[PDB]
Amino acid sequence: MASDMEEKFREAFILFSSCSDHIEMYKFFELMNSFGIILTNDEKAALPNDINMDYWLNFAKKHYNYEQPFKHIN
Repeated sequence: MASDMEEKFREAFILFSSCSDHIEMYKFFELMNSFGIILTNDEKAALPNDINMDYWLNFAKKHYNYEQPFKHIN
């Protein structure tokens, strides 16, 4: 379920941010490739300059892991 998956996102978030509920923007993209979530140019332009746990969870809800299963040659 989403909440159970949310727990994993939260734990990873804390690992990357090391502390607080906010993640550095440079440390943010590496957080997502770890789950297989890719950020498009349009989305990067749309994300708030300060990202917290909730935004990560929700953004992760949206991508989940179905962007393109077995995405090859890219």
